[PDB]
Formats: sequence, C-alpha cells, structure tokens
Amino acid sequence: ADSDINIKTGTTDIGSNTTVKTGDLVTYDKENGMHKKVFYSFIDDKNHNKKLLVIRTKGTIAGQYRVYSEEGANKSGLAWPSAFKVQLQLPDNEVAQISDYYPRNSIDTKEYMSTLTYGFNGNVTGDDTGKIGGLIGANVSIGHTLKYVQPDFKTILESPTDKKVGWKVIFNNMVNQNWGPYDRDSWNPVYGNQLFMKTRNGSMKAADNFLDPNKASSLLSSGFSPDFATVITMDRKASKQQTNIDVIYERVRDDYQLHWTSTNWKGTNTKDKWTDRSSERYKIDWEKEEMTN
Amino acid sequence: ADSDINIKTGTTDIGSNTTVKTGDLVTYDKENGMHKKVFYSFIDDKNHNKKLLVIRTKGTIAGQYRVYSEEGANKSGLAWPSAFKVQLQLPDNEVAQISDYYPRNSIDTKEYMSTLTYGFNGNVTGDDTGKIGGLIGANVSIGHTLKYVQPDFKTILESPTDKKVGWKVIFNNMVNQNWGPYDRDSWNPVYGNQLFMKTRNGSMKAADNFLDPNKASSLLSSGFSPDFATVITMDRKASKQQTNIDVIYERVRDDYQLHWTSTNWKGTNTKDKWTDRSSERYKIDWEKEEMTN
Amino acid sequence: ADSDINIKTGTTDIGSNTTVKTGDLVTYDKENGMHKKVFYSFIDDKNHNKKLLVIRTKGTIAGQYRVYSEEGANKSGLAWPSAFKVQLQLPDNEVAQISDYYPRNSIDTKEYMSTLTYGFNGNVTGDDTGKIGGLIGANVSIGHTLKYVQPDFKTILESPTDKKVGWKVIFNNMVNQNWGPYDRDSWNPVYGNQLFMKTRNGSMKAADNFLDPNKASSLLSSGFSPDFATVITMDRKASKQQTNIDVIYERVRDDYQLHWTSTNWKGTNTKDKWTDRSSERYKIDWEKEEMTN
Amino acid sequence: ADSDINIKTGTTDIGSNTTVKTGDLVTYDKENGMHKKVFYSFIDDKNHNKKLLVIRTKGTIAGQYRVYSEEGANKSGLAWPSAFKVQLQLPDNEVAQISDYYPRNSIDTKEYMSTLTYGFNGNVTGDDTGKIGGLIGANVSIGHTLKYVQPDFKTILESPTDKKVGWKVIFNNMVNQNWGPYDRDSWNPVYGNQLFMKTRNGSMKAADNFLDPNKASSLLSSGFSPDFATVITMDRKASKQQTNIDVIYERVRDDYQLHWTSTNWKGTNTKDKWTDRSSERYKIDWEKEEMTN
Amino acid sequence: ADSDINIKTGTTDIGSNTTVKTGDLVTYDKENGMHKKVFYSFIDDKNHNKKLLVIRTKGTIAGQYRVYSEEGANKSGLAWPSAFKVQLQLPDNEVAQISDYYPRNSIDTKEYMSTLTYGFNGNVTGDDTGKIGGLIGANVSIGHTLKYVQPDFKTILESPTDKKVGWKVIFNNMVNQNWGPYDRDSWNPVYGNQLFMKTRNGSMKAADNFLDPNKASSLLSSGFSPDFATVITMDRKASKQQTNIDVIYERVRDDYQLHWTSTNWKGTNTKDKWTDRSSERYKIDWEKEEMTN
Ligand SMILES: CCCCCCCC/C=C\CCCCCCCC(=O)O[C@@H](COC(=O)CCCCCCCCCCCCCCC)COP(=O)([O-])OCC[N+](C)(C)C
Ligand SMILES: CCCCCCCC/C=C\CCCCCCCC(=O)O[C@@H](COC(=O)CCCCCCCCCCCCCCC)COP(=O)([O-])OCC[N+](C)(C)C
Ligand SMILES: CCCCCCCC/C=C\CCCCCCCC(=O)O[C@@H](COC(=O)CCCCCCCCCCCCCCC)COP(=O)([O-])OCC[N+](C)(C)C
Ligand SMILES: CCCCCCCC/C=C\CCCCCCCC(=O)O[C@@H](COC(=O)CCCCCCCCCCCCCCC)COP(=O)([O-])OCC[N+](C)(C)C
Ligand SMILES: CCCCCCCC/C=C\CCCCCCCC(=O)O[C@@H](COC(=O)CCCCCCCCCCCCCCC)COP(=O)([O-])OCC[N+](C)(C)C
Repeated sequence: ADSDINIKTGTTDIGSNTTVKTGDLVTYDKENGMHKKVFYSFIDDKNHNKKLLVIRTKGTIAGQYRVYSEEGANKSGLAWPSAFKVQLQLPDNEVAQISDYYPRNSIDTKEYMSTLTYGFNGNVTGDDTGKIGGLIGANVSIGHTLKYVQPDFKTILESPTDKKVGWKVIFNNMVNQNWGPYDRDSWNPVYGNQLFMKTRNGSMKAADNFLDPNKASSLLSSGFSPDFATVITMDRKASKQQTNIDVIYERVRDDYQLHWTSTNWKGTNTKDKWTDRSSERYKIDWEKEEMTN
Repeated sequence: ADSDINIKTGTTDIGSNTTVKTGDLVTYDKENGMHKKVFYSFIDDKNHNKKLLVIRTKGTIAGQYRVYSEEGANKSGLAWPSAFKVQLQLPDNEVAQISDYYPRNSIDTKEYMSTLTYGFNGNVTGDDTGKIGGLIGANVSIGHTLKYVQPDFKTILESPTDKKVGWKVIFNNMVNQNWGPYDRDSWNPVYGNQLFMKTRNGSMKAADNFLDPNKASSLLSSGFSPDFATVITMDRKASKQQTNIDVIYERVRDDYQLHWTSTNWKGTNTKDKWTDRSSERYKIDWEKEEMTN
Repeated sequence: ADSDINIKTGTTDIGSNTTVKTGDLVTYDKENGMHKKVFYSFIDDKNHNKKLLVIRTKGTIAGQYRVYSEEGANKSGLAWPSAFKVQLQLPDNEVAQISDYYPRNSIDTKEYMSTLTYGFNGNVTGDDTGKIGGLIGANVSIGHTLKYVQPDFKTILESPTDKKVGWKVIFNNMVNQNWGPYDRDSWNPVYGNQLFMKTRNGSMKAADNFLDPNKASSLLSSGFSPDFATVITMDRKASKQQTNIDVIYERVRDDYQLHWTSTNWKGTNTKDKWTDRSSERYKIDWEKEEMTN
Repeated sequence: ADSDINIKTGTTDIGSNTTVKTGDLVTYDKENGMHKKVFYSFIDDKNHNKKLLVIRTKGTIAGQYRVYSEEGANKSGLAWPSAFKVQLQLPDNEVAQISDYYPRNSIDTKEYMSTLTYGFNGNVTGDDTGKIGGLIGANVSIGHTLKYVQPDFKTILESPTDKKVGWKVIFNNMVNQNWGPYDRDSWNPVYGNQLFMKTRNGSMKAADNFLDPNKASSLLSSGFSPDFATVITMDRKASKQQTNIDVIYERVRDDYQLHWTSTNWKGTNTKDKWTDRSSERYKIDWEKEEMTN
Repeated sequence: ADSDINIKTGTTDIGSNTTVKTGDLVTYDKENGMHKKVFYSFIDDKNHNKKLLVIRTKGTIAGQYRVYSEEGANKSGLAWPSAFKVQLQLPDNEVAQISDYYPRNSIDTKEYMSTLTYGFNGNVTGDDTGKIGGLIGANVSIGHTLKYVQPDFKTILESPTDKKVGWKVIFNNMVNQNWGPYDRDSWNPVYGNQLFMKTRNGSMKAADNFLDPNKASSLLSSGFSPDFATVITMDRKASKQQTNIDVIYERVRDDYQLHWTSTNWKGTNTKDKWTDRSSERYKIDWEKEEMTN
C-alpha cells in the first residue's frame, strides 16, 4: 500500500495528465469457437521512462462438452475441456519486453483446530431384590480438524519469461450428485472413475448415461470467459517502432468412456486426448499508437 | 490513523504539488529464470527534508519443480523450491540510507474456547417377570479448543539494517491428498516424510510416483511473484549525487528422494541442497532523477 | 464520530489551508541492531492555539534469537526477546507537552454461550425365548462455552505522563507444534516449561534440540517493526523556541535453558535476564520548523 | 440517515463555509496521574441559531494497580481501579446549555437457538449358542442455546441533565487463567472471590500470590484513555459572553485482600474503598472564541 | 437504490444549490428528568413543490430505576421503565402535513436448518471361555434448528397518521445472571417472575435483594437517548405562515415487588403502573424560517 509509507496515495501511479488512445479488436474462430478479443491502451507519460501498452485478452472460449462417439449400449465416449490456456508471445529478436501481469499466483491458507476433552462418569444401579451396584469411569479425547476451500477450476500463471507470458486454467475437482468430490485421477476398484457418471447401475442406454451438463460446472459446457491483463514496454529511442505480437487461446480436452462390464457401469479417463490451438499475429505501431490486424 | 489525532486525513503525507519522474527496468536471467523487475519513482518535495526514492521489486521467480535424477524403479529424486528471497543492498561507504518498507512482520492471533458440561441420567428397567430396576448417574466434561490459520508460505522480513534490507518467503507446511498437513521436518517411522508422496505402496515406477504439480501449491511449480516496496532517502546537500544499488533474487531449493525399502515407499528430505543467486548492480543519479542499468 | 453530532465531517479537524514542513531522520545502532527512525511533521495552523508536531517513531528492532551458550550435550541455553519497548521523554524543565498518541489501550470482548438440553429414551428388548423387557430413561445437560482471541504479542500503552509517553510490547503466549499454548510462567512437573522445546525426549545434542525459528513467531527471530505516533504542542509565545527530545528503543530478552535430568528434556525460563537500551537525543527548532540530530 | 429521506446527504449538517478556531489545553495532575486534556472548537455558522462549542475530553487516566499493603505471608492487600469516570458541569446560574454527546447508551442483542431431535434404533443380538435377541428404541431431545458478547469494561452514559453531563466506565467481568469469568460479586464458599488469584493453593508469599498485571486487562494496570465529545450552545444575544466550565476525572478503586485460612488461599473484595477526584475549572470567552485556563 | 434504475446517483435528491437555516432548542424538565432537544432545518428548494422542515428529536430520557418503597425484610418494591415513547402532533385544523420519518418498521429474518442422519453398527464379543457373540444395529435421526437475534429493547413505529407520528421503545426481554432470558409475562410456579431477582433464596434484606443496575441493561438505569427524524411540508401559497407543533416524551414505568413466602423469594410484576408525560408546544414561522419556543 503506497499509503503505508506516508506517501500520498496515488503519487507513484502513472497515467496522470496524459491522453490514452485505446482501441479494440474482435475476431471469431468458427472452427474452434474461440471468441477471442484484445483491448489495448497506449500510455505514454512524459514523466515516465518507457512507452507503455496494456493488453487485456478478455475474449471467450467455448466448452465443447458432448458425446463424441457412441457404440450401442455397450459403451460410449465423452469429450470435455480439461484445461483452458491463453498466452502472449513476442519475436525472439524483438526489442519490446513484458513488464507486469495482474492475475498472479497467490498464497493459500487453511484453517486448523485441535480439541482436547476430559470426562468423568459415575452411576448407581439397584433393583427390586435390593442389589446395589456402582460404576466409576473416565475418558479422554483428542481431535484435529482441518478445513480449506478448493475451487473447481484453479487459475495458474505459468513461468513468465521476458518474451512470453502465459496463464492457465485447470480442473481441480468436481462434486457430483452431492457425493464426494472427484477428479481426473480418482479411481474406484469396483466402479472406477465416477466423475461424469449419471447412475451407478442404470439400465438406460450407454450414451444417455451421462451427467447432465446443467448439473456440472458452468465452464465445462457453457465455456470460460478469461480476463488477463499484461503490460508491454518499449524504449522510446528504439530505431524500429514496429512490433509484432502473437496471441494463443489453446484449449485442452479429455476423453471419458463408460464401460458396462457385467452389472455396473465403469468409467475411465484418458487425460490430454486432443488439443486445439488458434494463434493470430497482431502488429503494433508505437509511432502511430495503434494495434491493427 | 492520522485521523484519530484530529489531524485532517492526509495532512502528514508527502508528495503533494510535486512532479514525480517514474521509470522501469526489466531484465531476464535465462540461466535462473528470474524475470526480475524494478519500478522506481523519484519524489523530491520542497517541503520535505531529504530526497526520496521508492523501489518496487515486483519481478518474478520461477518454480523449478522437476525430477532432477531418476535411477530405475529402485529410487528417484526431486528438487523443489524451499524458500524464495529478495533483498536490496548498498555500498558500505555510500551515503544513502534505507527508510521504510511496506511488507513487514505482523502479529498473529489464535482463537480459544473452553467448554464445561454437566449431565444427569436416570432410567427404570423392567421385564416380563416383573423385575424392576433403577439407575442414576451423572457426568462432567471439560474441553479446550484452539484454532488458527497457517498459510502454506509465510512471508518474513529479515532484520533490516541501514545499508541493506531483505525479505524472505519460506515453506510453512502443505496439505497432501486431503491428509494431515506435512512439512520439511515431518517424519513417520514406517513411511517417513510423506510430503510429496503420490501413493503409500504404489507399484508404479519410482520416478512416476510423485505428487502431481497441479495438486501441489501454485508457487512450487508455477513460480512466485513478489511485491516488495522500499524507500531510499539521500541528503540534498551531498557532494556526490551518484549512488549504486544491488538487487538479489536468490532462491533456495531442496532434494526429495523416495526409497523403496521392501514393500512401501520411503521418503527423505535434505533441506538446503542448492542455492541460486542472480545479483545485478543498478546505478542511481539523483541529479538527473533516473535509474539506468 | 464528528458526523454523529450533525457537525459536517472533518469540520473540527486541523491542518486545512496550511503548509506542513515534514522531514526524516534515520540512524542505525550496529551494536544493538535497532534501525530506529523518526518521521516528523510541523503543523502550525493560524486557526489553532498552539504549534503542533507529530513524531512517528516507525524504526525497527531486531529479534536476537540465538543459542548464546552451549555446554556439551548435557545442557544448553537460549536467548529470545521477551518484550519490545519504545518511549519518548522530554527535559523536566522544558515547556513543551505531550498531547495525544494514536495506539492506545482498547477494551477486549469475549463471547459466551449457555446450553441446556433435555432428553428421553425408551426401548423394548426381546429374545428368542420370548422374554420381553422395557426401559424408560431421561437426562439433562447444562453447558457453558467461552471463547476469545488472544494474540501472541499484545501491545500496551504505559501510563502517559505529560513529559514522557511510552509504549510496550510483551509476549502473551505461543502455540508450539500445534499443542496447547504456553507462556513464560507455564510449568509442567515432569518436563517443565515446554515453550521452546523441539522434542520431549529426543536423543540429539542439547544445543540442536530447540524449536526452529521459522516455526516460532516472526517477531522473535526476524524482529518487530513498530509504528507509534505522538503529537507535541508548544505555546507560540514561548521565550525559547528550542526543545530537546529523547528517544529510547529498549528491548528486553530472556534466558531459556534445557536440562536433561535422566531421560527427558527439562526446560526452565529466567525472565528479564538482559536489557539493551539505545537512547539518542534530538533537537527541535520551532522557529525554523526543523528537527536535526 | 439523512439520505433515507431523499434529502441530499450532508444538507442538514452545520459547519459549511465557516472558519473554526480550534485549540488545545494540556495539564497533568502528578498527585493522581491523570493526564487530562481538552480539545475544543468554536463553530459559529451564520445560518445557525446559536453559537456552538465542542469539547473533546480525550485526556488519559492511570491504572494504579499495585499491592498497597503486605503483612507477612499470612495476608496481603491489593488496590485496582473498579471504574473510571469523567463528567462536565456548568454553574447553576449560567446560561449555556449542553446539547449533544457522541458516546451514548446503545441497545444490546443476544443470539438464540432452539434444537429438536428425534431418534430411532434397532439391533439384533446373536451368539454362538444360537440365541437371537432384538431391541427397538427411540429418543427425543430439546435444546435452547443462548450466546452474547460481554466486554470486560462497559461504557455507560449517566443521566445527562442540562447543566452537567457525565460518562462512566465500569468493570463488567474478567477471565482469569482461561477459567470462568469472574466479577466483583462472584463468590465461592471454599476459595471465595477468585478474581485476582494467582494459585489456588500456592505456597509462595502472600504478596507474591497475585495475578500478573500483564495477564489481566490492559486498562487495570496501564490506564484507560477516554474519548468523549460534548457540544455546548449559548445564545448569540446573551448579555454576558463569559462562561465557566468544570471538568472532573474522578477514578474509583477497590480493595482486594487474600487470606490463607488453613490450606488454601481465600480472597475477599471491598468495593468502593477509595475515590480520587481531580477537578479543574476552565473559562470560556465566546466573544474572543478562546478557552484559556 | 436510485442507481439501479440507471439514474445517476443523487439526481432525485433535494437540497442542492440552496441555503438551509438550521437551529436548535434545548429544554430540561427537572420534574421528569427528560433532557429533550429538537434540531430542525428549513429546506426550501425552488425546484421543489412544497417547503420542507425536518425535526430531529434527539433529546434524552432518564432511566428512573430505584426501589420506590421498602417494607422491612418481608417485602420491597422496585420501579423500572417498561417502555419509552416520543411522538409529534399537530393541531387538527392546521394545514401542515407529515411526509416521512427515517426509523421505520423493518422485516425480521430467522435462520433454519434441517438435519438427517443414518447410522450402522456391528461388533463381535468374545471371552476367555470362547463364547462368540455378534450385534448388528442401525439408527436414524432428524433435527430442526432455528436461531434468531432478539434485542432487549425493540424500537417500533406507531401507526403514523397525517397530523401526528409517534415512535415507541419497549422491553422485549432480558438475560439475568447468564440464565434463560425472562420478560414481563414470564412466570414460574415456584419462584415466579425472576426478571429482577438477585438470589433465589438469599437471606439478605428484602430491599437489598435486587439485581445490580450495572448488570442490567444500560437503558433501564442510565436512560435512553432517542434519535428520530421527521419531515414536515407545508404549501408555499398558504394564507397563514405560522404553524404550531407539540412534542411529547412520555415514559412508562412498572412495579416489581419481591415476596418472601416461606423459604424462597417470589417476584410479581404489575405492568403499566405509572406514566409520566412532558409535552411542550413549539411555534413555527415559515416566512422567517425559524422555530422558537
Ligand atoms: C493427575 C492428577 C489426577 C487427577 C486429579 C483430578 C481429576 C480426577 C478427580 C476425581 C474425580 C472427581 C470429580 C469431581 C469434580 C471434577 C472436577 C475437578 O476435579 O476439578 C475441575 C474444576 O472445574 C471446576 O470448575 C469445578 C467443577 C465443579 C464446579 C462446582 C462449583 C461449586 C459447586 C456447587 C455446584 C452448584 C453451584 C454451581 C456454581 C454456581 C477440573 O480440575 P481437575 O479435574 O483437577 O483438572 C486437573 C486434573 N486432570 C487434568 C487430570 C483432569
Ligand atoms: C454441590 C451440590 C450438589 C449438587 C446440587 C444439584 C445437582 C444435582 C441434583 C440432583 C439431580 C436432580 C435433577 C433435577 C433437576 C436438575 C437441575 C437442577 O438441579 O437445577 C438446574 C436449574 O436449571 C434449570 O433451569 C432448571 C431445570 C429444569 C427447569 C424446569 C422448569 C419448570 C419445570 C416444569 C417443566 C415443564 C415446563 C418447562 C418450562 C416452561 C441447575 O442447577 P444445579 O443443578 O443446582 O446447579 C448447581 C449444582 N451443580 C453445579 C453441582 C450441578
Ligand atoms: C415437571 C413436569 C413433568 C414433565 C412433563 C413432561 C416431560 C416428560 C413427559 C413424559 C415423556 C413422554 C414423551 C412424549 C413426548 C415428549 C415431548 C413433550 O412432552 O412435549 C414437548 C413438546 O414438543 C413438541 O413440539 C412435541 C413433541 C412431538 C411433536 C409431534 C407433533 C405431531 C405428532 C405426530 C408426529 C408426526 C408428524 C410430525 C409433525 C408434522 C416438550 O414439552 P414438555 O416435555 O412438556 O416440556 C416441559 C416439561 N419439561 C421441561 C420438564 C421437559
Ligand atoms: C404419532 C405417529 C407415530 C410416529 C409415526 C412414525 C414414527 C415412528 C415410526 C416407526 C419407526 C420406523 C422407522 C422407519 C423410517 C423412519 C422415518 C419415517 O418414518 O419417515 C421419515 C421420513 O424421512 C425421510 O426422508 C424418509 C427416511 C428414509 C428415506 C429413504 C428414501 C428411499 C429409501 C431407500 C434408501 C436408499 C436410497 C436413499 C435415497 C437415494 C420421517 O417422518 P416421520 O418419522 O413419519 O415423522 C413424523 C412422526 N414423528 C414426528 C412422530 C417422528
Ligand atoms: C431401502 C434399502 C435398504 C438399505 C440399503 C443399504 C443400507 C443398509 C445396508 C447394509 C449395511 C452394510 C454397510 C456397508 C456399507 C454401508 C454404506 C452403503 O451401503 O453405501 C453407502 C455409500 O457411501 C459410500 O461412500 C460408501 C461407503 C464406504 C466407502 C468405501 C470406499 C472404498 C472402500 C475401501 C475403503 C478404504 C479406502 C477408502 C477410500 C480411499 C451409502 O449408500 P446406501 O447406504 O445404499 O444409502 C441408501 C440406503 N439407505 C438410505 C437406506 C441407507
């Protein structure tokens, strides 16, 4: 906090008394259904040291959650997005550099609780025949309790090198039919991986026996809208004022297959089955303060 | 709070009615993968007593979480970052001084709860043969409950001397596979240190039997992005207006080795195995209000 | 709240339409490792009655947590900071006076909860031979639950007299290895004071058997950064416009010794073993609105 | 809330477009250790109807927590502050009046919870000899739970008459050694009042066997800093423009004595033992807008 | 929320670009100890339709909690305030009207929770003689939990007619000596109403055996400070510009009597015993924008 140093709040910020020429570019890849978008802003403050440029790759990525193949009632498949990714890269011989990026890895906290209990007991037993009995007892108990919050999808920031920076979204785990949370590597010897399982021993058709997309998480079927911000700085005395950028919106799917062995349904997961990449190259003109492509 | 003294809020702050010449420097160490960055700001308020300069060493440090060595299925190793560090130092004969630093040690709180319970009981027992029995009893219980929040990574501020100040990030403990939180010194006589253990008695290959990086904390594999702020003040009447600074982004790793003894997997940890340091020297020109290197 | 009286917020504050000449002084005591700092601000509002001056003794104090003496494996010592202190004093014959101070003693609250429970029970017992039995019973229970938050270090404000004001930080208690919170006066007949105890009956060397500094609280090893604010007012018609101030950053340590009696480790604490004081005298010139020393 | 009536926020406030001549007075009573302070502010808005004056009696009161008398090991005494008080009074024949006061009595809330439980049970018992037995039972339970927050010190506002207004701080109850909260009237037939008791049956000296001041609440030993605000209004056409005020900072202590009867320590409390009052008379000049004394 | 309609926040408010002539009136009724106060404000916005006037009857009402009569040790009485009231009324033939009032009745919410539990059990019993026994059982449980917050004093708004509007404060219930909350109609066949009962079977004098005022709620003994706001609007073309207002601060007490029957103390409550009213008539001059009386 800039105010915790006695520095007046906002003194160290940049962007005062300057005109920023923003813009927008929208392009849709019908083949992959990735409504990618970039929102940039040229900031050139005379009090600064280098020209600035912030790229907000808002865009949007489809879910692609459907049964790709069905083979009778014996077995059927299913493809779902395991992880979403978006990254920005620059030419190796280029002069511009990546400075900052808002969504970054953050430390996680977990609660903890220890319980210690003492106890005592004593009773008198008697009956019609006049027998009298006694009982004295005691007990101790110790208990450790740990709780934490684990989101279904956990955003991560891949190691940002100078020339390229890339984010990532993965599938931590999901809760199905109010049962214990499952994940890709969850296994059960009898049923197997029950992540996307409708009924344990249903008699319906193989393809029909799948978890409803509405019940599952919104990202899987309805897509995930990203919001990542990066800032690019380039020296104001550079001989060449043209820069090239590349934007990637790759998405990784998985294969989920149900198998009827003799009585119950069995499920198996094949992580990293298909990968779809949609890369477009943009051009930057620092002199004209415009990104067009 | 400046407002709790009846002083109008922000009156004691510095930076009003002045022009601040900010800047930026970005350099990447491919050898160590440390995308270090410094964001400075020259504040020279005539109402102040000394020139000011705030260095925000945002930067970023890679994770370097991989199996460095594998030796068949008998055993395999693993290297992970135990602690991240970043510090700023000045020449001993220099005249500038360190004034403040935002992230600082903070007191920690823990809950507490004491429980006391009384009880009474009485029942009548009878059967077909007409036997009637009685029972009177009582019990007491006392319970102490203590809970607190312990983050996986706990930031610390090393003893800040005048010439140098240094922060630190360490590995408090981690939760594995929803089991009890482990740490570097955790030991189990049968299995041993089970921090990064995939399966207790899995039959897979030695190298494969490791916790997935996605399951583990984000910092270990995807790196840690620091945000530390320091302010440097130098007298306005100093004969020499040039100052030299040094920035360090050292990172410490550890060695984790799994051993198959006869049936189960055994794990051992060797703290402070390797250390990587990447120091760069910057130059400060108070007269020109610019940091270049 | 000034707004709860219908007075417009901030009307009663002081510091409007005036120029404040702030400053800074930094000095480091290598002998004691106390990076003391003072940040002042001269406020002289014509609408006010007396000149004002606020001293923010931010500074910083080292931890000094190390094993001072080791004597073989039989026993070893340990010195840790029991309490931190910082206070401001004025000459007895001086004319300036202490007005206010932000961090002040605050009331503490504790939860409370009373539970009352009734119960009834009735069962029928029968067997193969046709015997039928009955049982009717009842029970009552009363329970008192009390929980509160107790920080490890509890800041206190010593009785502020006109000429001097002094704060204080003490060691309330600590939680070790997720066990019951201990404190200086905690005693156990078998083991003794187990505050800084690594293992109850470890076979390692005497000096090695100590709690890791990382596990313990951050203040003990990495130091404590204070932030206390005071305001000094002096009459504007005083004949002499020069004032002298004294700043103290005294820190108190303790001695902790482990003793191996026959099988287990025994620990004893000797409170108030050593005291370190580092006092520097500053000079105030109200006429020139500057503090220099 | 002025905004809940559709009136623009702050429209009804007073203090706009006016100059307020604030001030300060500091005086210390070494005899009683009461660093009393008054911070006033003259508000005279032409749009208003009467002149205004707000007195903020911040000040500070010492704790005075020490063993006043010790008589061997048989018994010893102890004096602690039972209640703090501060009030403002005006001459009976005066014309000024008390209008408002910020800290005022507030309603208190308490939680509540009712629990109802049904239960059923049935088991089959069998042994090697083939005997088969059954058991069917049921139970009901009702539970009332009530919890609330009770601070150690509870501020109160004495009945404010026109000429004088007075606040009050009392000792609600305290928690000792993590045991049940005690208070002045708490009594135990065996031990007695165990409020400030160190050990139930300790063998140390009578004077030494007292609760450490650090463990007890901060107010008792380190003093209590008050913050009460009052506003005084006087007609602008009054013939006499001079007004006299009186400020009181009375503090009430108590006597606590431990008695060793035969084996254990016994404690008794004598409420309202001593009272200390420190009254100073200030003078107000509405015409000159200044309070001096 | 005016901003939820897309209307810019504060557009519909009234009071912009206008001068408000506020005021104040203070009068104390020594007979009843009711430090009544009214704070008004004349708002006349040309963009408005009618003249406005807001009356904030802050004032303050004493508690009057004392033992009115004592008759030996056999029995004694006690008078406490059951309910506080404040209302504003206008002449029937008057033309002004009541528009709004801030403190208004609000809906109350209560939590709810349903619990369902299944259970199974099975054990094997064996002894030295080789007898082996078994036991299999199961159980079910259902539980409804409801909790809510009930303040001791619950403010209410009486049916506001055009000519008069009146608020009300009543005594919902109180918690005594950490026991179940009692109220006026609470009855116990053995002891009776135990609201203000010190000891169930104490041997002290009848008058002394009362709950300490400090333990009870602050309002009962130390008084209640009200804060109610009303706005009065009168047409700008009215022939007569003078209006009369009446302010009432009536307070209702109760009689509480303890009776020693043979062994224990018995308590009875007589609701609505005495009523005190203190009405003063104010005069309003819209033309001069002043309220004087
Ligand atoms: C290693 C040594 C061996 C163990 C020694 C003793 C244990 C076994 C004894 C033997 C079993 C006998 C049981 C009797 C009572 C048990 C509680 C007790 O002993 O003290 C308790 C005090 O906690 C309290 O607050 C007191 C409990 C009742 C309070 C009643 C107050 C007034 C009574 C009138 C009521 C009406 C009015 C109510 C108020 C208005 C707890 O203390 P402790 O138990 O000594 O705790 C240390 C020991 N331990 C950790 C191992 C458990
Ligand atoms: C050291 C001295 C020895 C112990 C003495 C006594 C204990 C053993 C006795 C012997 C065992 C006999 C058990 C009988 C009852 C037990 C509760 C009791 O005694 O009083 C309880 C009062 O708490 C209440 O609120 C009353 C409980 C029922 C309320 C019913 C209200 C109206 C009844 C109609 C219902 C329908 C309508 C319901 C309402 C609309 C608790 O008080 P205590 O228990 O005296 O607590 C101090 C003692 N102790 C700390 C050691 C526990
Ligand atoms: C000092 C006097 C002696 C004690 C007198 C009685 C106790 C011992 C009796 C004897 C033991 C016999 C036990 C029978 C029931 C116990 C509960 C009971 O009595 O009333 C309870 C009412 O609470 C309820 O809400 C009712 C409980 C069941 C509700 C069923 C609703 C419809 C039934 C169809 C279900 C299907 C559909 C469900 C709905 C859709 C509680 O009231 P109480 O218990 O009278 O409380 C005062 C007494 N006490 C404080 C001392 C405990
Ligand atoms: C005054 C009248 C006398 C009392 C009448 C009955 C009580 C004693 C009877 C006699 C004792 C016999 C016990 C049998 C069951 C007890 C529960 C029951 O009766 O109904 C419960 C329904 O609550 C539920 O939700 C149903 C419980 C099981 C659900 C199973 C679903 C599918 C089964 C397949 C499982 C696998 C798959 C699971 C799902 C995927 C509760 O209703 P109630 O108990 O009627 O409540 C009113 C009565 N009472 C208030 C007095 C309690
Ligand atoms: C109306 C019909 C009659 C009732 C039919 C059955 C009840 C009585 C049966 C008869 C009693 C026999 C008891 C056996 C088990 C009871 C639980 C059970 O049946 O299934 C449970 C599944 O919940 C789970 O998640 C499974 C429980 C254990 C998981 C173990 C995982 C791997 C095993 C290795 C462990 C090591 C590694 C662990 C993992 C790494 C609950 O399902 P349900 O009970 O069928 O619920 C519906 C029925 N009911 C509502 C009426 C209750």
